[PDB]
Amino acid sequence: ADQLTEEQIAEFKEAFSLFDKDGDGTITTKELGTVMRSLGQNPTEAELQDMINEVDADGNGTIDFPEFLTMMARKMKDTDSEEEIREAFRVFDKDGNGYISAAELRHVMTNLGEKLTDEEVDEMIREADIDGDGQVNYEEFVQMMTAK
Ligand SMILES: [Ca+2]
Ligand SMILES: [Ca+2]
Ligand SMILES: [Ca+2]
Ligand SMILES: [Ca+2]
Repeated sequence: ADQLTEEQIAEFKEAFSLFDKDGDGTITTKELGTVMRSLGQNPTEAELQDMINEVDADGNGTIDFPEFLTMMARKMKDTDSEEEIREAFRVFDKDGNGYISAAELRHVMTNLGEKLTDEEVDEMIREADIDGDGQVNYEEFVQMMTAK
């Protein structure tokens, strides 16, 4: 939390929900793998376990919200962060026009079993929509995933 802006924190609150499949309040190594693979990533089992252990501050084997924020902050500094962020953007920009629309955001959420509401989709876009065109372009997506 001490490394992120209030907007990033807001976005990640929703992202935490995407990773928490069963919705038990914590993210497991398995859930992390499934969701990351769905978001254009391809981490090995050892890399997933390291990701968890590195920010699992209370050593309970799972990741809660505060620990998740730490994971996201560190992720933004990965040596291959640019590539990872590009691959994630690709997953959202289904029609490849360079913009993530509300329809495309709803599609990713629904594919991830995440129930949604228009108000929720509007807020997610609003938090990253710098030029205010109602969509999230690559530059805006990168900014949201940039450590400040
Ligand atoms: Ca869970
Ligand atoms: Ca933990
Ligand atoms: Ca698009
Ligand atoms: Ca925009």
